Amino acid sequence: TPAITLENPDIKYPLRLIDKEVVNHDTRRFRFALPSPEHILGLPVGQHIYLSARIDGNLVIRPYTPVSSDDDKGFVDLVIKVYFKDTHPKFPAGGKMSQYLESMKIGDTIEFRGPNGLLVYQGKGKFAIRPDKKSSPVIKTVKSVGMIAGGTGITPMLQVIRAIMKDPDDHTVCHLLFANQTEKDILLRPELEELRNEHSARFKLWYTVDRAPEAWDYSQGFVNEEMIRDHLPPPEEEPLVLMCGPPPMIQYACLPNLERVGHPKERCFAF
Ligand SMILES: Cc1cc2nc3c(=O)[nH]c(=O)nc-3n(C[C@H](O)[C@H](O)[C@H](O)COP(=O)(O)OP(=O)(O)OC[C@H]3O[C@@H](n4cnc5c(N)ncnc54)[C@H](O)[C@@H]3O)c2cc1C
Repeated sequence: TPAITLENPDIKYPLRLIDKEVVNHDTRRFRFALPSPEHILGLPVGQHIYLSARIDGNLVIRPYTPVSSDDDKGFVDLVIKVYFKDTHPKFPAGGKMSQYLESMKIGDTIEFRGPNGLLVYQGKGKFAIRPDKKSSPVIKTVKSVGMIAGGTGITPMLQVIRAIMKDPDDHTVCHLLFANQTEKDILLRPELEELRNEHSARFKLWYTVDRAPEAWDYSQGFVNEEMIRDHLPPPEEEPLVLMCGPPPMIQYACLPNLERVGHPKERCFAF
């Protein structure tokens, strides 16, 4: 089996930026070389890495979920939204790590660490979820999984979706509700729709956008009760519901509406 990059979560591994690609107006794909062309990252499905750097004199550490997998040898791909300065009146300085990444030249390095996270997908509907960092995982096996993602929150979902569809004996059905500001902000749409086309029995896909185009067949607005009722499995199926998005999306749009529909807190997990 392949050499593993992340052997110890307490250790930092400097990886070299080798390629970069524009995804949309504010988002890019960054490809980093692993320690050798035959290495894999070593990242259990459901977990993430952290990038860290000293940026303008302060320590900055942020979590990312690669869009690559442990089937990929020799590289790791991150899809990252850049929060530019001088753009948002509420955040004139923009974002620290994302702008740092955007400023990197091919050949520059940045430290990776991992794997981390309370949730690990063990395949065939089986999730190992620690209540917190000091407790044993609770092993929950479900027939279906609800997923609510906003913006870059798609990456933890996509990692799980891909892991499932890869295994023809994994009968778990994923229902994704993916929220973004506008149509052009729907990250990884071609990948998601390719998955839908190939795995429609196991992958249900729905979008909402804050602001919708004229020709729009999906939903519009923040996540609401109707969207959760119509686009996630019903509470009676006892699915796990995973969420990843901006804090107010989780707090105000997801949780109260999950409760209205009848999904218990015990079934819900926020990345
Ligand atoms: C499990 C997990 C996986 C993640 N995976 C990814 C991923 O694959 N790709 C990815 O890009 N991110 C991912 N994130 C988010 C990531 O960790 C950071 O939060 C993000 O990159 C921003 O960090 P920052 O240092 O650049 O910005 P920060 O300095 O921390 O400040 C940014 C925050 O302030 C606000 N802000 C600042 N500038 C602007 C602006 N111009 N417009 C709008 N809002 C602004 C935003 O709320 C933003 O979140 C993931 C998070 C988690 C928890």
